[PDB]
Amino acid sequence: MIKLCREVWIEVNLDAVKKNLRAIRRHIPHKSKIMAVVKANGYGHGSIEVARHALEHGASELAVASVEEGIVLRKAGITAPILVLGFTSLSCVKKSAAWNITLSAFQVDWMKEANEILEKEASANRLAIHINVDTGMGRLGVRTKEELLEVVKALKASKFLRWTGIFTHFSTADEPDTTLTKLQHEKFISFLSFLKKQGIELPTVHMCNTAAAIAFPEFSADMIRLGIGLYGLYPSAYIKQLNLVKLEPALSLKARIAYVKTMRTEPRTVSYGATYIAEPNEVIATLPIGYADGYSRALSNRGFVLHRGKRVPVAGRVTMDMIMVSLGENGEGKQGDEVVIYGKQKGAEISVDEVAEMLNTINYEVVSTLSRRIPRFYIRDGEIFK
Amino acid sequence: MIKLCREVWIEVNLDAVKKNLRAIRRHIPHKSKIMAVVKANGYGHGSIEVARHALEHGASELAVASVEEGIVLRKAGITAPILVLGFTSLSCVKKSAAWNITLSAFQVDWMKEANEILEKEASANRLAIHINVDTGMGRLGVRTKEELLEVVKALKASKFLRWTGIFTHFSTADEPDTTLTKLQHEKFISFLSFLKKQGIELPTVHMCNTAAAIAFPEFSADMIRLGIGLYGLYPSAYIKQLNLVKLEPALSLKARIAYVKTMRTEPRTVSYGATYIAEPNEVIATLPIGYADGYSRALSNRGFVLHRGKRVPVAGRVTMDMIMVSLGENGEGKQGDEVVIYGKQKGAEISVDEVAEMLNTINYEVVSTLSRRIPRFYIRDGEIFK
Ligand SMILES: [Cl-]
Ligand SMILES: [Cl-]
Repeated sequence: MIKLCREVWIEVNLDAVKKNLRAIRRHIPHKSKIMAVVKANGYGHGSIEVARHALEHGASELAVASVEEGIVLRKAGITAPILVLGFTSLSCVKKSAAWNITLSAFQVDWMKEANEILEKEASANRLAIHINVDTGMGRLGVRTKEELLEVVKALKASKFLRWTGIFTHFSTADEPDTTLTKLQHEKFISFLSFLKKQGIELPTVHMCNTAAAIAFPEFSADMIRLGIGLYGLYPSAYIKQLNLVKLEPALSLKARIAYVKTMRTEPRTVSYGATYIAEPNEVIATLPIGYADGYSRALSNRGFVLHRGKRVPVAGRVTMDMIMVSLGENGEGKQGDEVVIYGKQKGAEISVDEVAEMLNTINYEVVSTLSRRIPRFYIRDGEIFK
Repeated sequence: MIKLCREVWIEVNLDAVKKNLRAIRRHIPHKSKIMAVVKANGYGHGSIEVARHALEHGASELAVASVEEGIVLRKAGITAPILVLGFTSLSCVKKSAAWNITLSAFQVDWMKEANEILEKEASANRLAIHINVDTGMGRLGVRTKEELLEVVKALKASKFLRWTGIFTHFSTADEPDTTLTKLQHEKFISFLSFLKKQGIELPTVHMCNTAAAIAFPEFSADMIRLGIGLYGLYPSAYIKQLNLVKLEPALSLKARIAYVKTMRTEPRTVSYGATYIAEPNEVIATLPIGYADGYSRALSNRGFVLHRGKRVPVAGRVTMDMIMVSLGENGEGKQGDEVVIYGKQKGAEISVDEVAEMLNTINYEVVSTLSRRIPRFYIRDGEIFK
């Protein structure tokens, strides 16, 4: 089946991914395209297999966080457009042009220098650019009518750059008060009809995320950027309760019990600090997962795992590579039983939203901090591979 | 200097690992050897280059968490003995013997079947084994003197195995109260005099971690296991106060500013949730690090970084790949300045132990969860190389 030295692993279900994409294609306008976002190692799911699969079932472009995340995808064989969403240093202009990665930019002075660099180095390829406008997120991008017009001018004079898009980003589209999201929208559509009254023609316009596409599908324009909804999770509990789109979660996490024993011999202290003392006939089972894997130390004396269809609790402090759980008085368990940490087993479930509520964070962070020393296995059409 | 597309990195100082080993060699009995623990990517510092340095300046053997972590070491040329501290499935018994890796064991059936596997293949390699004795931590190991003699007898009746050590683990050796450390020792020692009064010769014996080698060096026996002290960090505030040994921290985390602007136009909101609203002459700067890199979301509106030798605060919510900081009304700075996240700058310092207190955990978790998409650079004799 699954043969490992240290027995812990992840399963990603690609039949779920393809379903999530169908649901979204069917909600937004027929005219708009889809940009699959696979940065941070596919939100901790694996970037190569998910993008391969998303391009064959509805998406047409991809988005990452850095030039290095994009080069990984070109090396796997992918030929689609790749856009970089953060800031790229001028010292990577020649390399971005060589691998044909699309860059974000928003300053007059960055534009001219990236043009002279490619002018001296012979030429070869032209570097493609998307312009970022800041309408209220306050992170990256240009902020006035007058400033934007200067950038479009410096870009149109540049013979080695090529203009293929313009976008914005909503900071509160997952919240039930829609005031600030409509603010950003008017600011944006106004900036670009100013451009029009100058006789300037526009490329691809994108602005929606998962929450915007579900909640305001009339903002879809040319393209949307689908991220968290690709992996089967909702942006907020608010957006889930709307009940407009049904998604299925793709990831789960599993291990195998490594040792079982009865605590009838003194002393009966468990794990560091001796914060837990067992009873003479309690059964303690040891498991191969720790906080260096991403299972938070905050969960000691507090969390659950699923064994044989039931929740059993964590006993003592979490350690770097191992946790102990209590099977109770006279137990019932054997070396090699399968244990579910996130996901489903028989009747029961422990979901990623539940763990994130317990730790006062969001599902976004619970998945994308799963270590890479854990091996990932993919399910497609019922069968397993890697 | 450094040249990166996304501008964030780690520096590890090997001159400082060297001084740490010296300091520990001085304080323990000159008869005992040192085994260096590099499991979990070398507590987040990188396993390869730290192991090489250690083996060159005082260590004799290594410890890791699993057979996979040991194969990355042999692939870079390291020929020293390597012990696996966790449980290894019978699946990998033949693999362990080919790469010459040492495994822990404490069961009679596991020895029988491990010996069988290598018999049925002839096999010219004998697999080395260390026996784990549980005297008080109840994680793994054997518990009574009766059943440790069956395991000793079985291992001996095994022509394809080889005994090369016997060990235990102190569960509270970094606390003011010494009651339990005294007792585990008493038990472990009487299990050994029990054995010796049987005709049996004993191999290498070890029981000490960083904490117990500082406070109880009369426990050093044949060998110690140096883990956290190697990277320059104290197991507890109580062990540090005893002021018996001097340590120097080995790791820093830095980045470069990607954009800067004055918040003149409206709206002046910053980041997701609009939880921070700027002033019209306030300066706001953007950094390339986030919670998928390992910088906890819990530091939203609460953490600091060092710019030009001063503490600036995080502004608004932490996001997946970027943070935002405030420089004040008319603050000075430009695109490209250097900032320190963990470490020292001009006169100031933000220490790993301070960040750990903010989040109610320990320095072990902070360092060993820094992601692998962040590059590490090494400093030896005051200069650079990756
Ligand atoms: Cl942005
Ligand atoms: Cl142990």
